[PDB]
Amino acid sequence: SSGLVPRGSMESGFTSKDTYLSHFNPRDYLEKYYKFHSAESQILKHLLKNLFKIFCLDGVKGDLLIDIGSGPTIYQLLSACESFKEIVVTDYSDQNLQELEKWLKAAPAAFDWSPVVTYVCDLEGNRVKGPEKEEKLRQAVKQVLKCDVTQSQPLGAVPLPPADCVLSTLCLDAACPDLPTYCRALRNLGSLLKPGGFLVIMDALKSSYYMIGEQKFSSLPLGREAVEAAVKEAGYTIEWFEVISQSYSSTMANNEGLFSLVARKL
Ligand SMILES: Nc1ncnc2c1ncn2[C@@H]1O[C@H](CSCC[C@H](N)C(=O)O)[C@@H](O)[C@H]1O
Ligand SMILES: CN1Cc2cccc3c2N(CCC3)C1=N
Repeated sequence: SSGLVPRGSMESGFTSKDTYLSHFNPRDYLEKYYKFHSAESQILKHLLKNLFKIFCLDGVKGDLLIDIGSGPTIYQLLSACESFKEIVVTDYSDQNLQELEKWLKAAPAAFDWSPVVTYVCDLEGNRVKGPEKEEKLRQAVKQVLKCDVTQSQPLGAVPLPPADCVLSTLCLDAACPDLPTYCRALRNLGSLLKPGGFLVIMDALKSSYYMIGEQKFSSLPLGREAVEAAVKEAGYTIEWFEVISQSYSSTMANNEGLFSLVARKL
């Protein structure tokens, strides 16, 4: 369908799961949004300050954190590895999981997160340097699993203890074709959480597509209200909800800002 409509969406209107296994390139994605005063860096700086505030300034701590739809990225776990003993990274895409495993073993061919790590280190008061912080995160990531938000058991039949937190960054908008699927995916992740467990979500507002170069992928256009309502219906109580008006470059997405939320599983 070239560029009229997102890839894998001609039939259903939304990018199909197998499009993420076939046309999602981890290296390309990382080079597009995570190299670094672009729109992409300003959003990543906001994302990092929010994760720093949630995990380090606020009481978002425990033993196990599960990251849902991690992709090939690790920026979302930097501040979290300070409050959680264990972290499980998950994604639907095996090529994404392989990119994480390169980084986990500090393979020379893995993506360089050094600028991002230095930035989280400066935010955190410079108690440690970049290489020390990287090793603490690497040591905290205990599992790298296959994930599928649309399944009642998202991690398949992998026995895991109940988690104290479930973090999901820029995944749910890309994975859920409508509000009922979005609500059901929030219920599915709740099955991984202890009662009173934390749900941390950060995603785009009113975006119908996002790009990896010239490959167009679907996004669920959500407003502030629809996210609030779907989170509440899924069995959660919102602790806090933030909305930034900052959007990605016009050549990469049509988002009208982003949101951050901390909710509690009822
Ligand atoms: N049904 C599904 N279940 C779980 N993850 C899914 C999914 N469909 C798509 N995804 C994943 O959702 C991600 C969207 S990109 C988000 C990457 C990363 N967390 C970040 O913040 O940059 C992709 O890595 C894709 O593989
Ligand atoms: C890094 N980006 C930019 C982006 C921009 C607008 C919408 C969406 C995204 N997503 C996935 C979720 C949907 C990403 N992963």
